[PDB]
Amino acid sequence: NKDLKGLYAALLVPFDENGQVNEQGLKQIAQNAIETEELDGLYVNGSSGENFLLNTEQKKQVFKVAKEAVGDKVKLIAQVGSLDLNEAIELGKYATELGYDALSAVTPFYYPFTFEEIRDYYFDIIEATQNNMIIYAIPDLTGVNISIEQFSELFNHEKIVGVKYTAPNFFLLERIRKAFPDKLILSGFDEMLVQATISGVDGAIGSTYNVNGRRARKIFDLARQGQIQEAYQLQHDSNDIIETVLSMGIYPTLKEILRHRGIDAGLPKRPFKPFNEAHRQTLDQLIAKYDL
Amino acid sequence: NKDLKGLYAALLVPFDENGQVNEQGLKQIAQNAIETEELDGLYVNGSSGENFLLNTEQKKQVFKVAKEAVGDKVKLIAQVGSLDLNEAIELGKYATELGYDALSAVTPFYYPFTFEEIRDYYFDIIEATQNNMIIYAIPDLTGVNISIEQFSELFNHEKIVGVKYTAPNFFLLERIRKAFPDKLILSGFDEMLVQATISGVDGAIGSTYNVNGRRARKIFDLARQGQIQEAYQLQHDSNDIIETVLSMGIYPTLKEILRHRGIDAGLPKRPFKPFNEAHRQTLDQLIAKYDL
Amino acid sequence: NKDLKGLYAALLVPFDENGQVNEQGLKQIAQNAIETEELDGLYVNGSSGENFLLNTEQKKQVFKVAKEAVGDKVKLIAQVGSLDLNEAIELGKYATELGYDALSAVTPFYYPFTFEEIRDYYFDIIEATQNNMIIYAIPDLTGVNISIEQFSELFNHEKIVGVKYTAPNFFLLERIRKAFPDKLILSGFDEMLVQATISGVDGAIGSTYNVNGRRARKIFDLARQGQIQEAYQLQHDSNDIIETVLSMGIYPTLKEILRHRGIDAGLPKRPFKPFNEAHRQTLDQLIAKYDL
Amino acid sequence: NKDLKGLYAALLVPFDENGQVNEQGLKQIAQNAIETEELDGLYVNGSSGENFLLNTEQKKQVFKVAKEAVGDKVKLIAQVGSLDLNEAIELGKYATELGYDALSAVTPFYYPFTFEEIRDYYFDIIEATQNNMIIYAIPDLTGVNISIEQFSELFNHEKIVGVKYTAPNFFLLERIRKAFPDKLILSGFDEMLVQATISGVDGAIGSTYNVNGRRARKIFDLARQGQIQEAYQLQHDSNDIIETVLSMGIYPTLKEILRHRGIDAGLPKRPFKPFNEAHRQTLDQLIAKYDL
Repeated sequence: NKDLKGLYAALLVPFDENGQVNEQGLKQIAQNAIETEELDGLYVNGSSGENFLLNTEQKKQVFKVAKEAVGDKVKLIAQVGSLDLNEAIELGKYATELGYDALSAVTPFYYPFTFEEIRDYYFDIIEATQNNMIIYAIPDLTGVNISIEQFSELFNHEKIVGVKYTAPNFFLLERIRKAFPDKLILSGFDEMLVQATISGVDGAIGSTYNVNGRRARKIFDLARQGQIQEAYQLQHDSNDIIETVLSMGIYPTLKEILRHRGIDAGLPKRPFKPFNEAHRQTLDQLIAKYDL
Repeated sequence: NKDLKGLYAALLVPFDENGQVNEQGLKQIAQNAIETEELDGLYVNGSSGENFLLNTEQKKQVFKVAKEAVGDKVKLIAQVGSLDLNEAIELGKYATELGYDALSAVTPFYYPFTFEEIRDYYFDIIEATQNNMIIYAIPDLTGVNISIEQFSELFNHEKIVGVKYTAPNFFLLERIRKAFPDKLILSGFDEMLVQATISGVDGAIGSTYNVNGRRARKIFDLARQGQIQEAYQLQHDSNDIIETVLSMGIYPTLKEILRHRGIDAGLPKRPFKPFNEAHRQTLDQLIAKYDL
Repeated sequence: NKDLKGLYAALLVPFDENGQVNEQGLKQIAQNAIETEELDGLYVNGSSGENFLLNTEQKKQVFKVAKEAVGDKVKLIAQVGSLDLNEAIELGKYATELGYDALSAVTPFYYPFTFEEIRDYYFDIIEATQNNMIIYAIPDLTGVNISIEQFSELFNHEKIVGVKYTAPNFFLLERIRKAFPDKLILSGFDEMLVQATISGVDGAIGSTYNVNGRRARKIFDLARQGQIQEAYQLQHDSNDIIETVLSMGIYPTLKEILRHRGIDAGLPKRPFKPFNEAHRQTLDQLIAKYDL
Repeated sequence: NKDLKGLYAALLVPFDENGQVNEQGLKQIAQNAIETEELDGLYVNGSSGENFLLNTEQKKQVFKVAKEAVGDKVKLIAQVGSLDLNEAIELGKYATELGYDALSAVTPFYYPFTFEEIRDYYFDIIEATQNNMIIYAIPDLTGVNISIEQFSELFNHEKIVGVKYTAPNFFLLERIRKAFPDKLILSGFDEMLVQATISGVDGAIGSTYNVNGRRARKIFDLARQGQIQEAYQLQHDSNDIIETVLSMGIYPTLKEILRHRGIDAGLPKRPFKPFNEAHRQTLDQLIAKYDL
């Protein structure tokens, strides 16, 4: 189907005081990512969208608004993973009908599922939706680790087309790239983009690309073209930004940067707290220093 | 109302092949807990009830059925914690509306929430429900650790009446016990009941009490009367059982123990797979050994 | 052949500013644990003795001074474990020569040894020494965890008479006590002595019994006599002490309590820093409160 | 003085059946690293030298034999870190007098030293030796983590010239490179050399360069030349070798690969077990496939 390599924004969502989606701001955020940050597509309802704090209706809300906001050319991946498999299937079917290019699903978490149970969860969504599937691996949030041998068993499925690799190890990533030459690998750690690039990833998905998407493009392009010294310098600059927002509370902070541009970025969904104003001056300095 | 001390069944839920609640079997399980296992109350929609695999209306269904199933002598605690705080509030209101004696909520997880975000999560649920709140602490599933200092901040609130302590450390438990002499402490590791008891807990909530609740009672009572060696022998026995069902897959195995009694214990909710019949002979050996 | 049941001080060692052993003060510390604290034996060259900071000759020093300072009635376990197996065996022979009742050896650490390698380490020391051996398990320091099955393989060997169980898990402790009902279990966490005792340990080894040995005996004895309410109260008091000394830097602080008694308790060995005098006032208040 | 950038073999040590150094084989292994594998220097008595299994006499023996077996032009770094700070300084004194260009010291481990205790461990060794110091950061074995803030504190010292970075995190590596441009960074993860190179390290130290030195050099040079696709394929090849030796027990297996060359590579030091002959055919296939 539609080519899915490239650079994606992990779509952020604006909320009102009652934890309701602000659909107008969400549209602005979608359009900022594509038209301003010049990104290839959106990764919708991932963790950085505050997805797992939402109800099924709101997730459908987000899928709709993001879909309608961007042109046909834009690549869309739908994170549909949930602790409720029936919900996952319901969302997978919904997005698929909305015209999303692939589904993605976080590894089942909370409970100590066996690999067998984690495997058949992917298989059960694929069988129900019949859309392509991208493994969403994020061990730092889930405590779930996937080995090469387990990837082998997963990638043996034709409709499991790739992995959103949001794990820090570059030994594993190298192993995965070599063991699976013809599968899609999108890296998920923004602060290691340049290393992921030269380790041969096919693209990247990231929340910071909502505000830093054009440096990310440069990093990606330059490293592939051999201009690695310049790519690393821009990685230096991007890590200045990443380290700073991480210290302030990443989702509210990124959205506050987005607010600066005239976007109705709203609030985080409770129990996340709003941006702490004690960081405001340090934040304004950042936006100024890096033109954000 | 009722005071909350005593021994609780962490209520197991029977499902069918489509992950929908088996009301009839559920009611049966609730009654096994009170009549056969002679327990004091039910902990409903906890981790052991496969609660985090459920959707909102299913969780309401489990609350309603459980309450219909037991008489008014029975204590009922409603676990309503959720990554969606709005859902937590809605469930809390509903459970309080049904007459549940108290609410409980797991510590917000998945995301790396700050403690103050965790704190105000409980404070918000309490403000909206005006029912008592029991902190559900289970670090082995959430990765969240609560310190003594942080407990002090939680327990300062008058409607945070106690904690479901599903944590393995007996130094921290002792420290909590001493520091909050008038708060409710219910231990959560069935396999360390005798130690928890002699550490002054006010009772316990456990999934294995669904099939081993008479032994748990004697462990608790005998321990409190200084008949320690007999209590500990019973712990020896209970841990044979707990170890075995852990090794087999605890939720489906406990329910298969119940199915042996004539109860319609149904199936686990996927991605949990049914009991592996390969464990059958070893399960049967256990049931006959300890007369379960 | 000496029954090795009982309560032991983990012998602290006093150093001068050049990290040389103070034999005068070390004798004072040894005799304090036996005469003043009325303990059953000494555990010599364990972790709390800053053993893994010493060279071979210093270890032999300590072994010598401790054995000479106590009566023939006094029990003596010699920790000889070392990453250098040649050194472990040499200290093994030395200590046995002096007439230590048993040897004890930490699980090999730093390198990711296989259990087989760890196992054959214990067996080799036994071969070379022909003395009894107590397994020293302290997973919090070594990062090494022994399974119930691995213990079976260690306790199979005939000179492995027991385990210094310096780990917090009372499920595993219970399983070990049931599987190996003839074996010696000495518990190692001072702050859970009462839980350990009712879990059927045969004794305890503790650094804080150098200054709180009298309460330790009462907890142990009262618990084994079924007076668990009084036993647990004393554990409250003791955990006040143990928490305080932990917060201050346990080795230098325990030796500063000892200095209070008129013992030449010297300094820690660098890179440990001396007692921080910002803590003096709070340490005086603790000593005064519990009459240490 | 000497320009310490470049590629080093982390020198392997051959032992006999009694854990004693094979001096002849040791000279051969040294000469292999420099003349056959064409490396720039030796990192002597590091973890891979099985250093922490040695006594003080043995570590000196290894320092001397390695120095005299190689040329004046060969860069020599002596790892003198130890839990015994007195031993560290005695070895640092010994290695400086023999002519070693720099010292290197593992972070103090086992005991939970504060950072200040760690910081001044380095300062003390430096003071007593006056030689240049390279921080040895290897969290996988020590369990010690050094923050950027903490690194800045260490790098204030003029004699602390850099770090052997043996941690997997490329965010922190990038942050350290950015913050300390004029400090030496040698990476310690052989399987991630190509990512380390584009992250601007000054060189690398590795155990596997004893058998794969030429590929290492090529990766390093190619990646810096911008030829990153060719450098990455060599990393693929290199990680086939690294993965295999790791799966068979890396120190025994690396020296068996040397023994294939006609080197008296001897045995590992117990508690390490020799190479398992079950792996021989797989090892022979690796040797033939990569011409080792």
